[PDB]
This record gives sequence, C-alpha cells and structure tokens, in this order.
Amino acid sequence: ERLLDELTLEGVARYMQSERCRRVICLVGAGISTSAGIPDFRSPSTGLYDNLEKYHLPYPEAIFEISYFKKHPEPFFALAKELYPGQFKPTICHYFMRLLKDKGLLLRCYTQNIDTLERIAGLEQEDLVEAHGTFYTSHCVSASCRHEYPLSWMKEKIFSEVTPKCEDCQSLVKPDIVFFGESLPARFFSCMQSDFLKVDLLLVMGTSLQVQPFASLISKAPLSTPRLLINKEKAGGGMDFDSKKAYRDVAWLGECDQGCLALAELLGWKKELEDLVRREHASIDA
Amino acid sequence: ERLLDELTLEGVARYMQSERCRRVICLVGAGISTSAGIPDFRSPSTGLYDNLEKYHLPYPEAIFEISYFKKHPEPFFALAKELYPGQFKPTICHYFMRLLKDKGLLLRCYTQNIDTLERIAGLEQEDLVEAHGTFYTSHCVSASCRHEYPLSWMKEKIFSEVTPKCEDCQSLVKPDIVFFGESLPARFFSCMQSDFLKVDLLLVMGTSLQVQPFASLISKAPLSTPRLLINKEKAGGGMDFDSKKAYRDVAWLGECDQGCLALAELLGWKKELEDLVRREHASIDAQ
Amino acid sequence: ERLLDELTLEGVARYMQSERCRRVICLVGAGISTSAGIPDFRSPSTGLYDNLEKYHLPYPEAIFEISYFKKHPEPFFALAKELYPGQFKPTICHYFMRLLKDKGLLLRCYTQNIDTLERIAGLEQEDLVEAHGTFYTSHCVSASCRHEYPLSWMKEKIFSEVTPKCEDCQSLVKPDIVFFGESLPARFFSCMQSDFLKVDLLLVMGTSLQVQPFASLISKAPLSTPRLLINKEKAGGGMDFDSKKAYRDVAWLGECDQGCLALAELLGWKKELEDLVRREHASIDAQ
Amino acid sequence: ERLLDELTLEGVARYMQSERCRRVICLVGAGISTSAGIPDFRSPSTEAIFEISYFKKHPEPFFALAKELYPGQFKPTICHYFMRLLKDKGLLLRCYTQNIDTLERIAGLEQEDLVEAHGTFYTSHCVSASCRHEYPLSWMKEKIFSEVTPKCEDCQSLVKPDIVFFGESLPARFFSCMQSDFLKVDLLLVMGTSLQVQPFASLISKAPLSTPRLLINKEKAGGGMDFDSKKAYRDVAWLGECDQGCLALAELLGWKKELEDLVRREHASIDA
Ligand SMILES: CCCCCCCCCCCCCC(=O)O[C@@H]1[C@H](O)[C@@H](COP(=O)(O)OP(=O)(O)OC[C@H]2O[C@@H](n3cnc4c(N)ncnc43)[C@H](O)[C@@H]2O)O[C@@H]1O
Ligand SMILES: CCCCCCCCCCCCCC(=O)O[C@@H]1[C@H](O)[C@@H](COP(=O)(O)OP(=O)(O)OC[C@H]2O[C@@H](n3cnc4c(N)ncnc43)[C@H](O)[C@@H]2O)O[C@@H]1O
Ligand SMILES: CCCCCCCCCCCCCC(=O)O[C@@H]1[C@H](O)[C@@H](COP(=O)(O)OP(=O)(O)OC[C@H]2O[C@@H](n3cnc4c(N)ncnc43)[C@H](O)[C@@H]2O)O[C@@H]1O
Ligand SMILES: [Zn+2]
Ligand SMILES: [Zn+2]
Ligand SMILES: [Zn+2]
Ligand SMILES: [Zn+2]
Repeated sequence: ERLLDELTLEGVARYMQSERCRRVICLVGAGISTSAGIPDFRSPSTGLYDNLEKYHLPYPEAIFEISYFKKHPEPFFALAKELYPGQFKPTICHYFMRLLKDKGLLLRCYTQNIDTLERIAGLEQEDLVEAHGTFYTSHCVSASCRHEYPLSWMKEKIFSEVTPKCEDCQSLVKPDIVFFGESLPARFFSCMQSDFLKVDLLLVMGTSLQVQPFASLISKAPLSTPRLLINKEKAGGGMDFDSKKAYRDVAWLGECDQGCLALAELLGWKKELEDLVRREHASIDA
Repeated sequence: ERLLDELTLEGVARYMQSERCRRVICLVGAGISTSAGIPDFRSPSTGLYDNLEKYHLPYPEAIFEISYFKKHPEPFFALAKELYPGQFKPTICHYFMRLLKDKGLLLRCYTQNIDTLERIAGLEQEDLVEAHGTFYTSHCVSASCRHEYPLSWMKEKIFSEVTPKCEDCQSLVKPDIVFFGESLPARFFSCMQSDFLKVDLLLVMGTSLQVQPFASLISKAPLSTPRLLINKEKAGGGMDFDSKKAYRDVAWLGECDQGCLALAELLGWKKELEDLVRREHASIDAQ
Repeated sequence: ERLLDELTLEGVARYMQSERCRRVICLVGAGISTSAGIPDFRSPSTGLYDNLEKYHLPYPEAIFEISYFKKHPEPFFALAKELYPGQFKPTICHYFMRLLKDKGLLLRCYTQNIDTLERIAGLEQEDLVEAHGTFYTSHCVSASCRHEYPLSWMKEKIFSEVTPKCEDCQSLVKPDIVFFGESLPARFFSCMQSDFLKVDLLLVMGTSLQVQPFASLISKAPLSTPRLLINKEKAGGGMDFDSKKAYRDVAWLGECDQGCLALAELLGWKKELEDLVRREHASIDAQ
Repeated sequence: ERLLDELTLEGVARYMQSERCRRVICLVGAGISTSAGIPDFRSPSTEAIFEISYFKKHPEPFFALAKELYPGQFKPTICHYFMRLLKDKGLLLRCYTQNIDTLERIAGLEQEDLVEAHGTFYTSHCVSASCRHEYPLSWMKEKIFSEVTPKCEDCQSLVKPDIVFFGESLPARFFSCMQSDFLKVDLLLVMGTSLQVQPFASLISKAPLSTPRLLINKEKAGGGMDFDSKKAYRDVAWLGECDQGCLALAELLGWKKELEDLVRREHASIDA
C-alpha cells in the first residue's frame, strides 16, 4: 500500500532511487528565493506585507491589485525600485531543481515567483508553469495596443522614477506579473489538467500554500503519490504529516537550501550540486 | 533641482548644513577598519585575499564558505588566530559616525564588517544593520541546540588552537559571521525595505561595493539624494562622478580617517571629533 | 446633539468608520506606559507619589520643582536611576495611535508623559503636543549657555551616580521635562486654539485627569464631540457617562492595551495593529 | 570604597557575615529549576498561545500545552532552599523571579517575600473582572488532564492561570517593590539567569554602585556586570551548577549541614 518505507527524508530518498519514482513535480514559492536576497510575502518582519506602511495604501493588497494600479501606479513602481535585485543569482534550491531536470526526473516546476530565477538556473520554458507570470517582460495595459517592452526598458523607467508610459499610445506599461484581478496564464490551465494524473513525487518548497488555485494543485496528485515539504514552517494544502492516517506526506523543517543539500547528500548528489552552484555563481558574478 | 550646489566635498558639507539634510545613511566596509589594524579583503598585497596560499585551500573563497567550514573548519580558525586584534579600538571614521548619531543626523549605518567597532564607537544596535553579522557572539551550528557563546569563550578557543565545539552537543561552534552559503540577517531585509525611501544623504566609506545584495543598496535611494564616497579608489555600484550627466555623486579619494577629518573641518566639528577620539582611545588603551 | 448611535465602544467604532469622524485627538497620561514598566503617579502603593519617602523631600512635589531642583538636584537623579527603563518599548496603546496617524485620522496626540514612547512608536514632532516636555534631550539650566546633551550622555550620568554638570559652565544639566514652576511649551497654547474647534473624537487614555491645565482640554471640544475614556477607573470631572442626560461620553474600564485591542477589532484593524506591535517589539528586543 | 575585601565567593561570604550585609535580593531564572527537572523554556532544544486576546477566543492550544508541559512533581532544588534559609535567617528582602514553576512558594517563600515577574501557575483566576474567582492548583490540574477547557463555576467564563500573558500589565507588586527594594539592598544574588530579557534584566542596575553582586550560573550573564576588567570592584562570578554554588556558599557561612537537612526532609515529604 504505502510507497514510502518510512515518513522521513531517508524514506523519500530511498523511494527516489527506486524504479517507480520517475516523474517529479516541484511546487515552489517565495521562500526558495529569500537566500537570493528577495524577501518573501508572509514572514513576520522580513516579508513584503510587514513592510508596506510607508506606501500609505488604502489596504495592503492594493499595491498588487490591477484596478488600484491603473488609478495609482506610483506605489507599485516605488516598491519595484526598492526590491529590484541588481543581480539575479539562483539559490542551491533552484539548482537542485536543475539537477532533477538534468537527470530526467522533472515533469514540471509550478512557481508562484516572478523573479525569473528558475529560468536562470537552466529550467526551460517547457519545464515551467509560471503561475504569476514574470517580471522579465512588460506590456502596455490597453487591450487595443499591448506594445511589449523588455526588462532593460522597464528597469530604466523604475530607477529613473518615471512612470512607464507606452511610446505608441501613452497608456501605463505594466510588468507581466499577474496582479490581483487578472486571469491566470493559459499554461496553468493546460498543464494542471494532465501533470497530476501520473506523477510519482511532489516536492513543495518555500510556500505557505495560502492562495488558491495554486494551493489545490497538490490534492490533484494520486492518493499514493508521496509528497515532501521543505519549508521553515508547516504550510496551511491538506498535507497530513501527523495524524494516525498519515502515510505519504513528509515535512523537513528548515531552510530550503539546507533541505536540498540534505536530500542531495542522501541521493549521492551533494558534490555535483555544490560544484554546479559554485560554477554558475562564479559565472553570474563575473 | 540638483540638491548639491557643486560636486565637491565643500558642496556636500554645505548641503549637510542645510535644512533639507535630516537623515543620513552610512554604508561601510573593511576600508574603515584598516587603521584599526584589521586588513581589508581586496587591497593588493595587504588584503586578506592576497594572503591565503599558506592555508592550502581548494579555491580562495572556501575559507569563508559554510559548506567547507562544516567539513574542514581548521583553516578558518587558524586565520582567525592570525587576524584577531589585540585591542578593539575604533577609528576616526567610526567616531565621525558617532558624531552623526549625536547630532541627530544618522538614520542607519549599514556595515559589511564583523569587527564590532561601530558598537564600540557608541552606535547602538538600533542605529546599525550588521549585514555580515558579528564576531561578538558565537553559536553552535546544530539547529536543534544553538547554544550561545560570548567573545571571551570564542577568543580562548582560537588562541589555544582548539576547534570550538559545543559543551552540550559537541557540534561546531561558529562565530555569528554570515559565511558564503548562509542567509543574510533578518534585519537587513526589514531595514532595507524602509530606510531608502526617505534618505537625504548617502555616505559610502571604505568599501569597493563588489558584493550583492549590499552593493545595490545605494541605488534604492531617491534619484535626488546626494551620495559621497570616501575611499582610496572609485568603487566598482552605479555611482556617476565623472560623466557629462553627473549631478549628485562626489568622490573624495584617500584614507577614510583623513576624509572624515576634512569633512568634519568643513562642518566645524574637527576639534570636537579629535577630542572624542583622543578621549575614547585613551579610555580603551587604559583597559 | 448625539453623534454616536449608542454610548458604547461599538458606537464609537461605527462613528470612527463613518465619514463624520475624520479628526481624532488623543489625550494620554502615565497609564498608557505602565505596561512598558514605568509607574504611574497616583495609584496607591504602586504609584510614584506613594514611593517618595526615601528621598527625604520637604514635600512630595519638590522632586519635580525647578526651584528645588537648582538647590538640591540629587533626589531627582536618584529617582531617575530607579525608574529609568531597561528598554524604551512602546505599548499596544502607543501603536494604536501610530495606526491613527497612518490612516490620516490623528489630528494630535497631547501627552503628559515624558517617556518619549510616542516618538519611538513613530509619531512625529508635528503630531505631538508634548505637554510635560521630554526626557529625550537635556539642557544646561543657564540661559546664557543652554548647551544641549543627548539621552546617552544623561543616562551615563544617571547610572554613574554623578550629578550632571555642564562641560562649559558647570551649571546643572536638566532633562527637558517641564518641571513645576516652568512655562508650558508654546505648542500647548498654539495647537489648542485650532485643534479643539475641529476635533471629531476625543480619545482619553491612561490618565486620572487630575492636573490642570491639561485636564481642562476635554471641555474645549464642541459640546457635540464624542469622548471615549479608556482607563482602569472613571477619571476624577466634566465627563458624563452615567446620568439620564448622558449623550456623548463613553467609558471602557480596563487596561489601555486591551481597550485599544478591542477598539481595533471592532474597526477591522486587529491584525494590522498586532503585526505592527510584533515587528516593532521584536526589533526593539534584539536592541 | 570597595565593600568586598576580594572578588571571590570567600569575599562575598565574609561580607555576608559582616553587620553591613543585612538585606539580600535574589534575582533568579530558569537555571535554578533545571536541577528539579523543569525545562528552560527559552532554550531552543528544551506567540498567540501566551497572548490574552487570542486566549479568550481560542483557549484550547494553551491548555493542551499546559497538559504536555505540566511537571510530574513540584520539587524545589538546593538553590531554592538556600533562599528559604536566607528568609529564615532574616536576610531575604525579596526574591524577584522570572520562573512560573511555583518552586519558590513550595520551598516556603511567602507572597510577602516574592515578586513573581511573569506571575505564577500556583493560582488561577476567572477572566471576568466583575467576578475574579480564585481556583487552586488542584482544580486547574483536574481540568487540564480531563482535556476539558476550564470554565468558572459561578459565571462560565474562562479560568486562566495567573501567568502574565502578553498584552497583560505587569503585576502590582513589581511596581510597589521595585521602587523601594533597590535603594537599601546590601547584596544582589543573581542565579540561573542570562539577564537578556527586559525589563527584568534592568533590576540589577537599580542597586547603588557600591552594592556587591554575586552571579551563580553556568556561564557569564550576557546585563552590564564587570567581573574581569581592571576596573572590576564588586561583581563576582561563580561558574558552575546553581546547587553546587549554593552548597559552597552555605559551607563558607557554616550553613551546609542545615541546608542539606532541609533539602533532604522536604524532598522526602514531597515524594510521599
Ligand atoms: C524581480 C523583483 C522585482 C520586484 C517587484 C515586486 C513585485 C512583487 C510581486 C507581486 C506578486 C503578486 C501579488 C502577491 O502578493 O503574490 C503573493 C504570492 O505570489 C502568493 C504565494 O506566496 P508564497 O510564495 O507561498 O510566499 P509566502 O510568503 O506566503 O510563504 C513563504 C513560505 O516560505 C517560508 N520560507 C521563507 N524563507 C524560507 C527559506 N529560506 N527556506 C525555507 N522556507 C522559507 C515561510 O516560512 C513561508 O512558509 O501569495 C501572495 O498572493
Ligand atoms: C574580529 C576578528 C577578525 C578575524 C576574523 C577573520 C574572519 C573574516 C570574515 C570574513 C567574512 C566572510 C565573507 C567575506 O569575505 O566578506 C568580504 C567583505 O565583507 C565583502 C565586502 O568587502 P569590502 O568591505 O568592500 O572590502 P574590500 O576589501 O572589497 O574593499 C575595501 C575598500 O576600501 C579601500 N580602503 C582600504 N583601506 C582604506 C583606508 N584606510 N581608507 C580609505 N579606503 C580604504 C580599498 O581601496 C577598497 O576599495 O566582500 C567579501 O565578501
Ligand atoms: C524615561 C526615564 C523615566 C524616569 C524619569 C523619572 C521622572 C518622571 C517624572 C516627570 C515629572 C513630571 C511631574 C509629575 O508628577 O507629572 C505627573 C503627570 O505627568 C501628571 C498627569 O498624571 P497622569 O498621567 O494622569 O497619571 P495618574 O497616575 O494621575 O493617572 C494614571 C491613570 O491611569 C490609570 N492606569 C494605570 N495603569 C493603567 C493601565 N495599564 N491601563 C489603563 N489605565 C491605567 C490609573 O488608574 C489612573 O487613572 O500629573 C503629575 O503631575
Ligand atoms: Zn500602448
Ligand atoms: Zn549545541
Ligand atoms: Zn552650560
Ligand atoms: Zn467567574
């Protein structure tokens, strides 16, 4: 019945090495990019939502709300200036997903992040569902124009403190983040309907799973599919680590980078991971 | 529209005297502690990175990487023995920041240094973002223990050439430095998100700004905010001293202590600064 | 005549949410800082005035009287040693006023306290009438000198049990408290004459309203202005909570922190308030 | 003028034997109870759940934790009974305690001897201000172990143990004692505390500059004490076990046998 021999990281690692673990889905969020210097959303003191006071919003969520944006874009672009990283360097956790890809294990990475770090780690477009879009490209908001602008144009406007206006039609230009009030990307719908029918392992990292419909994804997997959480805290998506009925869900509590190193060590991959991280970090820094 | 009347130290000092200049942020590195007997990292011949061959490292950065530390901690602690100062005596530069604090000008000092000298100079923790942590406290590496050990305990282990181990759990004890591979302190995150919205002056001292995310901090300030560099050389993080579009950045090239004395002179603080330094140095010497 | 739909905290909260209430004045005393470890003045056994025997004063008030201070400063500084707080950590009540500022509802906080916790909570100089002055700054008492000294300087003197003397003239150095016999701050008179004519709500917290002229402020608002008292006991004057003629005054009897938490909950601000308190308290606790 | 002849336990004992040392204040924390099998709650190996407004809405988590953390027995240490002997010899002005484990009361310190800084688990009170009914340790325990949320037998409001929850005021006795105790204290005895948490940590700096201060603790306390510098004149650190420090001090005062006898008989009485 139970696919894992025990509900521990060691059990997960032994299952990953067995013949039946062939397709892996990663589900990630802002916690996997904190060690790259990008704050998460909900951590006390450090998270974005604990640092919005000086933007004098009518309510905290307005700064990521499409209707507020169209009326008052200034706070969002001020925030962009304060958070824009100035180097885009993926974490150990990101490179662990790259190893999954290189060893033919990665079916998909579902990400709530907009930082583009999955791509920089070497995950290709087909490997990814960018459920919140991306900062990488920007567009005029007018549906009858939709002129595209690259990262270098948008960055220029952000750091010069000029509100991005479209060069054709003078409408606001917005990064391709899915703001509150905008539709999810088509790839979310297309990929979610097939990926979870036949997946052997879910790896949930650096997310509190507080936002639908992303949170519901883990429940779509087969009943027998083991699920591993690598996170600072127990997240709020129907995982059962503790009950008498617990049979497939494992939590490793701590930093995403440490958890990925620990899992890599059990798999015999730790040296390869650390070499990959060193080489890519060295390259990005040069 | 340009907040400085000219791109000189005199210009910065006059701006600093004006009503508009109320909140100053200092951003500092290892250059401000070389006159306190601690080498910087990147200066040719004298800096730490030109003096690592004898430690027989796989690559230079290994000695400050958490993963290498956990495996082979000996080189780090042998290095700690060679660099640990005989006394902790802040510089003129550190006491200049103390003056900024006492005159109600200092919003924050962001430091890359681990030497605790900002604190010894009388900057309180509230005034500081210790971006690389501190040597002042140490901790057991085990997440399920984290037994705290003071400077005096860590110092004794270093000079007796015994690798620091936990008294409770026998795992490695590490100084609270942020090694390569470790997360930045929480306070960097929280302060970084508010301090740079409303800042009137940046003072960048004794740093080459080669390392992210610290280097990006100066670009978070308003476009209008004047920025003064006091450093031996131009820093390698988006400042524009020399181009035809230069409007707000000023470089004073030389020793940090000398620049701070020059600025203090222009502000009418030189005698007060010199008297504070003399007093505090005598007091520390007397211990 | 009746701007509140009922004389309850819930009525006050619905009035505050409406368009009718745009300008709030807070009037605060020592009760808002008891949970921050500073005693109040009048409470039996626990209050400051019940604990003055050991200072062998000619009479209770002498310790806060300018003329007695100049002749015998020592009891004041020994008292300052005993009450000086371990940290300056504002209470939930302080941060509730911070919320009033951030939502554009705070016309003014009038404070009788000298503990500086309104400032530390993030209320700016412009939001405040510091009616009793402040411990934050100190001055030489001599009119022809008036050298200013910072809190750190004053603390050092307090804990070393050396009476503060000015470095220039050797006159006594006094914290900027408005001692008895001293003129009231200019801001008290100027703000009163424009604030109380357009106030929509008075929030009276942690004060017995026993001392004049501060107590009289509550009668300066228009007769239609609702007034909420959040205090352990009914304040001893002018306010009518209980008679058949009662129409605008509401008492919430209990701890200021708990009263403010209750009011915030009714307003839909509980989480916003608690998040703010938590992040500010965590920051201060890490010094 | 240094009140100690030397900065050692022996110097402290000789000071304690002089007519000058009449009034002792003990400042204690979790380190004094770890020998009684009570866990140091701040130790990482060994916040709504302690907040008053959350408790009134969701009390179950607190009482589930109370069931788990409830000690097998309340059995004070050699250290606690050293304080009992200080009381019995007329030396104890006050014990200021950070612990809620009640071991001071069981050791025979009376409420008049005590300032419980974070309150006490010994008594419980109904949350209604218009009722405020008191309940003993024995009643609260029965509620905790039956896994029924305790309600008041008169008004059906929540009954809460007298721990000072977050968002509650400091106790009255903190204010009334703190304002007089430290002006006339002759010796501070700080035991089993790191002195990192405020406002408790600041209590030691309220004593006069001349007042000797003895630290009995495993480590140096991390709030403004000077054992080592060439200016050191009054602070003494005895490093090791609180029980062993107290035995060694008792021995120098000629109290060791009395202390041992008290400990043994009380331990026996409690076990029975
Ligand atoms: C290139 C950057 C440019 C800057 C421009 C700014 C644009 C900001 C992006 C707008 C995003 C759209 C609006 C929005 O608010 O989306 C949010 C977000 O997409 C969604 C999901 O949130 P999420 O990704 O789950 O992030 P949370 O902050 O809610 O949770 C993170 C979790 O991880 C943990 N954690 C933290 N750090 C670590 C670590 N190092 N190791 C292990 N775990 C870690 C935390 O304990 C926590 O459980 O909820 C929110 O609608
Ligand atoms: C307290 C006991 C000490 C012994 C312990 C030794 C352990 C060392 C711990 C190292 C921390 C690990 C990670 C690490 O390597 O951090 C480094 C560092 O924190 C970061 C930033 O580097 P930084 O602080 O900018 O230091 P640099 O050496 O790169 O730059 C110093 C700059 O200043 C200039 N300069 C020099 N002297 C003067 C002077 N007197 N006046 C004016 N300018 C001066 C130089 O010309 C140069 O531009 O880059 C590196 O990751
Ligand atoms: C920062 C360093 C501090 C140490 C320095 C020491 C110097 C401080 C003395 C400054 C000199 C000022 C002279 C002076 O005596 O001013 C006094 C004072 O400013 C003025 C006004 O008195 P007040 O602020 O109204 O203080 P009271 O004690 O008269 O009344 C406090 C009220 O609050 C209540 N209460 C208590 N706790 C709570 C609580 N937690 N929740 C709710 N309510 C609470 C009490 O029940 C009481 O009704 O009358 C007096 O001249
Ligand atoms: Zn367009
Ligand atoms: Zn340990
Ligand atoms: Zn003077
Ligand atoms: Zn009751």
